[PDB]
Amino acid sequence: SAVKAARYGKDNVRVYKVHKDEKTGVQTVYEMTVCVLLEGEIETSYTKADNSVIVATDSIKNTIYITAKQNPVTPPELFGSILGTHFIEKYNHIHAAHVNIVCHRWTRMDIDGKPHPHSFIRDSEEKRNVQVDVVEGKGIDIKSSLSGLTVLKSTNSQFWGFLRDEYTTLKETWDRILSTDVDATWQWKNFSGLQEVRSHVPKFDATWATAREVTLKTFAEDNSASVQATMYKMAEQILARQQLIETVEYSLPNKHYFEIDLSWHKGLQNTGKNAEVFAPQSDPNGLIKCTVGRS
Amino acid sequence: SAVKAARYGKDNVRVYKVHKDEKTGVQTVYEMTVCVLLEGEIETSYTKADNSVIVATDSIKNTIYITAKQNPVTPPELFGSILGTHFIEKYNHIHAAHVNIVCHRWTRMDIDGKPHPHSFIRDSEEKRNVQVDVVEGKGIDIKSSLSGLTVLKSTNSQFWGFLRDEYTTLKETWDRILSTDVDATWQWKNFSGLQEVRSHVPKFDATWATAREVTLKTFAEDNSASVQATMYKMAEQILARQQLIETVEYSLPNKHYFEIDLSWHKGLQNTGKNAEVFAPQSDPNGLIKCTVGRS
Amino acid sequence: SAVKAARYGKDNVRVYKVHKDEKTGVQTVYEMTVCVLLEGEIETSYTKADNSVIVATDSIKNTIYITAKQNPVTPPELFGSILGTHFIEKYNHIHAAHVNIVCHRWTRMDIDGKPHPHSFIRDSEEKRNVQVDVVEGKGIDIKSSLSGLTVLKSTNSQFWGFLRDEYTTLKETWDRILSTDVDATWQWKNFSGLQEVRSHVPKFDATWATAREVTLKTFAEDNSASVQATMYKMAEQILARQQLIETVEYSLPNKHYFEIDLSWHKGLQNTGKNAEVFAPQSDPNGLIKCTVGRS
Amino acid sequence: SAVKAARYGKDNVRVYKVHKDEKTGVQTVYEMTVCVLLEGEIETSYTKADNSVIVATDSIKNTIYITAKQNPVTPPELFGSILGTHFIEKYNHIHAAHVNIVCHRWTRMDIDGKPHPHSFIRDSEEKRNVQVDVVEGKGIDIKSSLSGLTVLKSTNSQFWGFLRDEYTTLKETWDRILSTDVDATWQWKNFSGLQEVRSHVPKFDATWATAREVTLKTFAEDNSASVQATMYKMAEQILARQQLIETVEYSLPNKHYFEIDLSWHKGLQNTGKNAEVFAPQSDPNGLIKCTVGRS
Ligand SMILES: O=c1[nH]c(=O)c2nc(O)[nH]c2[nH]1
Ligand SMILES: O=c1[nH]c(=O)c2nc(O)[nH]c2[nH]1
Ligand SMILES: O=c1[nH]c(=O)c2nc(O)[nH]c2[nH]1
Ligand SMILES: O=c1[nH]c(=O)c2nc(O)[nH]c2[nH]1
Ligand SMILES: [Cl-]
Ligand SMILES: [Cl-]
Ligand SMILES: [Cl-]
Ligand SMILES: [Cl-]
Ligand code: NA
Ligand code: NA
Ligand code: NA
Ligand code: NA
Repeated sequence: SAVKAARYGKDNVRVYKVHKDEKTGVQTVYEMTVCVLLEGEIETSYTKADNSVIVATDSIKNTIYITAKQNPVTPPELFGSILGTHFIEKYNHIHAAHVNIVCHRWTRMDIDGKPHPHSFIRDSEEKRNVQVDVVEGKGIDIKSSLSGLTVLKSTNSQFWGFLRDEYTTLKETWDRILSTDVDATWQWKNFSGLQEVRSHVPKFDATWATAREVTLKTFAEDNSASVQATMYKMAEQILARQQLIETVEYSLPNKHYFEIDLSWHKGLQNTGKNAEVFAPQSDPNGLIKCTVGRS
Repeated sequence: SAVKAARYGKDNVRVYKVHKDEKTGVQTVYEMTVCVLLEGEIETSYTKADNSVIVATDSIKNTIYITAKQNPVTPPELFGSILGTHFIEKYNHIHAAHVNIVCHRWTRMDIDGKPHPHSFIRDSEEKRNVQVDVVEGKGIDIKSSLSGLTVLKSTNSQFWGFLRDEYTTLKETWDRILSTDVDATWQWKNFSGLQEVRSHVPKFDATWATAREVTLKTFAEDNSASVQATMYKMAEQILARQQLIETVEYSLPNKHYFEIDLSWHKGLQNTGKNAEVFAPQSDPNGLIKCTVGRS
Repeated sequence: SAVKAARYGKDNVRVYKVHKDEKTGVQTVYEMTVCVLLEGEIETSYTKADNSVIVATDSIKNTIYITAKQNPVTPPELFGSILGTHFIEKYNHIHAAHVNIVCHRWTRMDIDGKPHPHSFIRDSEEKRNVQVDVVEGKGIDIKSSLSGLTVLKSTNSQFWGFLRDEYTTLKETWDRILSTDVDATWQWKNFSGLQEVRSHVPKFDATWATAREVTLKTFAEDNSASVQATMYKMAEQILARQQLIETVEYSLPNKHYFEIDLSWHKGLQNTGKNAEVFAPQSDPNGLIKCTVGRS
Repeated sequence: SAVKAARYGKDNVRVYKVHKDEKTGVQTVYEMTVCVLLEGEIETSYTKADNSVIVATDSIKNTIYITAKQNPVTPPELFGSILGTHFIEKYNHIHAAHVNIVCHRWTRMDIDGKPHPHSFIRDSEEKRNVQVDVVEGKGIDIKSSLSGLTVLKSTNSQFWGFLRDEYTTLKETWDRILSTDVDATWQWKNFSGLQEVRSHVPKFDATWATAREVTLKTFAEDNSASVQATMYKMAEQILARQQLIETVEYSLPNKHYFEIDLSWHKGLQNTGKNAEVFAPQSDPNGLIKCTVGRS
């Protein structure tokens, strides 16, 4: 036998950083969870008990903290690029660094209508993430995403005209609930290295904001023919608004809310136009995916 | 042997309800998870296989839906009181109904600075809950709460002057991070029945808002001597602002953020006044509780 | 206002301990999660910022480790009693210690039909727990439990003869699936102190084993009239087999498995006597409870 | 823009099936969670609101139940192959079906030393899984796995000789705890279709058993130089014992257990050879991966 692929590192590294403005007293906090996995000429650690090729995962952890101390942690695309570049430059035999960052929300509190200088709220479990793959000789590949954005619309979703055969029981509808947890990813053009990533830094926060805004507005305003049709509209708009993105991918569950027929009880009418009370279904769920690129 | 206590019912009943304003087109959604457990002259179901005394848990589920269809589901204190009253009135042999409701957030979306008529976001996993105990001949006992309100302040928390002995390693501090998940409960005066609950309906949303506002403002503004001292201030203010509450209870974890000494690496200074990068600790956690009443 | 109740301490303290037999080489591992909350003359920490009365929660954590180092961690009833006694004896002003222990399974592996001296498997998420309340002047109150014991029987469960009215849709059945997650608690006679707890040490593991065995055998063998009737049989047997228990409490979800009518598809018969494929329901669930004592 | 990739279907479909032997009375249960995602000439559902190409996800759900009713659900490699083949054969325009199955444990209970005919226990959260990709014109690709197999050894793990530089603080060790959650995958040779899968049916359960046995024995017996070295030994043995496997992949967290220095308290010795009480660390964790193939 032989090693065909290998990577190793430290996962689930929780990191907080604070910035304190001396002049104003305003503090700003950042919290993330980081994973770094390395690849390179490491196969002998597996095949021959050769630990000399292993940068210890404990040392990878230390390096995450040190890097956070000495560099910006925002935008996460930048932090991940700095961190991954460090490993492939520092260690001759390490040839790729795969950096995943989950950013947690700490939104500044408003108290009596004024932003508070040092108090924050987790206003959502929605995350902003990056996957940064730094590959020696092949630049930096970045996938940015938002996930855990949970939404519901109570009308202006439809689903009719689907295939009907002997496996089909679903009734056509022209008015249903639609609820999902949005997972949206935008894949950047390959960057040649850290200098190029740094040259585009403002685009990272701007493109996250665009993706989020397009997602919410399109969800809210599209009289949806299907999850498929609505998500495609989101992707096409994001591509039209950032030329440095190559593809946009959505993965959307259809979190079903079922009508409840109560007519067996005193003729109570709770279906169709009279539907008021529904049963949210925990499982199963539709799962709809697509990757959209440029024509 | 003999039955000393018994209760039974249906848990984890997910319920959605929509209201549609015909004139304006504005829709409003409510989602909760409901548990109803009944007590009464039911011991023979346990001791003699006497199912005649059992209102089936499936029927309890049906009744939750029917009640939601025919009554307001908001405020949850009211819905729970209506629901619990139903069981003790409908069934001679059922003498108590214990209703727990967890309310999930569906906050109306703003799109282009305008509230959208039928689109919503789960803007937090924070919950609003009630426990409503309807006991035949003994009125209605209501505990209202908020939970899962996750906050962090980056300074203006202290902890010094605690007991120091041979088990103590903790260093005194005059400047630390404080983060918690707030669980706050206000216990209402006993209500004589449904009429009295209904007579106080506006106070339920108003008192939830007061509790939340006091919690956030006190957290943000108190230069905290301890979790103990800060939570007491919250409780005393809530009692002062709603005379129909008898007690306020807080349960607060101290979700620790530890400094990271990096001085072993090139003399990097990251402790005390120089602390920027911290290690959030998943466990263990302090857990601080108190119940405050009127003197 | 005034403090009506208060307790505080450290939660979620993970603890592992190993025993190494020098002669045989056999190692044995224990892992638990511990919570200790203290009560006493501590109100001024809440009302006056008086930290002098606070045994720091960090120190409580240290004390858990130290106590585990110097004493047996098994049975958990004993460890919790030692730990709680320490706090009320060491600190004049601390008058109660509430110790919760969750014990995690590390079952010795068999390799090639032989017990391995130092390798273990988590063979279940089933837990063994204790709640030990040590109250100065009032002895030691112990509740022992097993939880997370997940079982299913595919027949020999029935449910008929329940109340039927205008809220009832459930069909009577003489053959259904029954599945639950067992949470069973046995409450010991008050012990006067540590000496008395120690005098009964062998009874703790023996009574846990009895409770588990009775639960499994009764579940498997009872042609169940209801969850109520079956759980009562379990409780009565446990009381009959340990005189030092005062009560036994069960809390059992009825984790429903629904038939699926497939007759709309080519007349396929999958209900009643022909039921083969079922839909496990995540929610809602029946929840059935009782506390049984001696007549 | 244009669709570059798309798939859709139903996730989180819970399925139970019972087999009842009429002669013996012995019943046997199977429970799984199924996901089916389809690909094909479906792009117009995304780009033109063309639902005519959509086999409804509700219909996919129905089809899972129907298929389970009319075919074996074990081994999961077979069920997934039957299910995926159905979709690509039934629907001209569907060209791939991706079937994921998670199998849940229901192990027959022993009562008084005898296997019970219809009572079962969830004896572990360990799962057995398959990913079956049925691609029209390109056969059936199967990845089998076990996951959630949680183990610990208390000695006979080492880690020394790793790279040491200015980022390194980790001390070399010749005796540490090693604990992990095993995720192991074996990738089968491409099968030409259902007939070929069926021809190898006994190999599926046999190879799962081999993988599990090799994992446990190697974990228990290897005086481990690193997670890397130990996992490689497991993979090489599995490849040597099933020629129809092409690769074996492991993904192993290193779930750290840290020593606790207690020497600050009365000189208590709890490190090195005296280490008895440890602090299990929830995060971060090492994460070690490799894919092994034939030389
Ligand atoms: O938007 C939807 N897309 C689908 O593919 C689908 N299939 C259903 O059964 N419902 C659905 N709703
Ligand atoms: O606010 C705090 N209260 C406490 O009781 C405590 N104990 C610590 O170790 N830290 C603490 N911080
Ligand atoms: O064992 C059962 N006990 C109950 O109280 C019950 N109620 C149902 O609807 N099903 C039930 N099954
Ligand atoms: O088995 C191990 N492999 C590693 O790569 C590693 N790195 C550490 O810091 N510890 C480790 N233990
Ligand atoms: Cl769907
Ligand atoms: Cl604390
Ligand atoms: Cl039930
Ligand atoms: Cl590691
Ligand atoms: Na390199
Ligand atoms: Na009554
Ligand atoms: Na005392
Ligand atoms: Na096809």
